[PDB]
Amino acid sequence: MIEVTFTPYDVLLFRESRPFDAGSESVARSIIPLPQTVAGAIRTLLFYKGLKNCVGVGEEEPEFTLVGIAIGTRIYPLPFNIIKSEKFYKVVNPGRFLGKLILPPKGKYKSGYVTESILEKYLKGELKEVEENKVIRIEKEKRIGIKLSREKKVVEEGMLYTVEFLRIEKIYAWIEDPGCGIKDILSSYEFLTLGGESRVAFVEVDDKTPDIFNRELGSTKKALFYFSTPTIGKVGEIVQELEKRLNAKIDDYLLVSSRPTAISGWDMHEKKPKGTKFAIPPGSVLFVEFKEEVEVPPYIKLGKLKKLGYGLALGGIWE
RNA sequence: AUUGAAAGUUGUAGUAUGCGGUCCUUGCGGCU
Ligand SMILES: [Mg+2]
Repeated sequence: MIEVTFTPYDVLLFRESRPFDAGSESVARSIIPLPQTVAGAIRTLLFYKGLKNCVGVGEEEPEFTLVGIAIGTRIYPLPFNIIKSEKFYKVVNPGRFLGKLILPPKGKYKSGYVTESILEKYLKGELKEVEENKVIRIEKEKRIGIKLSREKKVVEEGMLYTVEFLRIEKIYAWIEDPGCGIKDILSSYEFLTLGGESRVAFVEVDDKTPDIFNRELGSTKKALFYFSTPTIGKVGEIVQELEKRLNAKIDDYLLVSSRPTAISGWDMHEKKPKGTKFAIPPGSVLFVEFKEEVEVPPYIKLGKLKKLGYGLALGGIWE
């Protein structure tokens, strides 16, 4: 597995799906980067390097597989079963009622990010709570710009716009290369355009598997699956897929989640927006009670568009 | 082949208008 590290020179824009044309709708608000955007940046580099075989021009997916992405300062969205109570974010474990897994009422969820070490303790079921100071928020930087007339140096009519950028220190991407020679091509490049407004990020590439993908969790009936990237597909099909890949049937499951992630994007091949897809948002947790004990995998890919970085679930246990 | 491409928060704008360092005060006492 190859590990790509993107270091933004300054700011990044991963624009939400909304009109953003000069002289009209003029507000661009960034979201947390979707893995397909990172995949697109890599595919575009290969598209220009002449490796159009691995790109998948006009195709939904490339030949290579983007395992997933993570932002860094490496941090992850607070699991949705972690609820803020006073100055602490408390882990809420599944309960049972009428023979069904439920999450007991303990307050509303508040968004935020935690370090990889805090997530690791969570996945091992050893995390009780997190002090509110260790819960990170992503910094935004709002910039307001204009367009000037060529000669008179005054603002052209209606040419004012606003961008809410993200201030991100690092983005990590992991790629499985079936022999396209991506590691060599990425090594030849120092930087690439990532997201909107022609912002660039420095590129480093190392041949390594992150330790979080190599954890030994043991065997249990009570496994959980933390989605680190958006996961596309019906919950039923995802659970069924999970049953097949682990060769074990499920007694019951509970999806703790939030607002669905709206995913469209821009088709650079056809020069028009991509079709809207809906996904289980990062930070969502699928609690599963298998009928038999399973060896909980450190990570597992689920749902549609796996090669674009979607459906990266991190294994964990609960009691 | 990335909700992507493209867009100078710029142009005009005097820290200025009014305002007394003035009022009260014996170079004197006779001492060292
Ligand atoms: Mg632009």
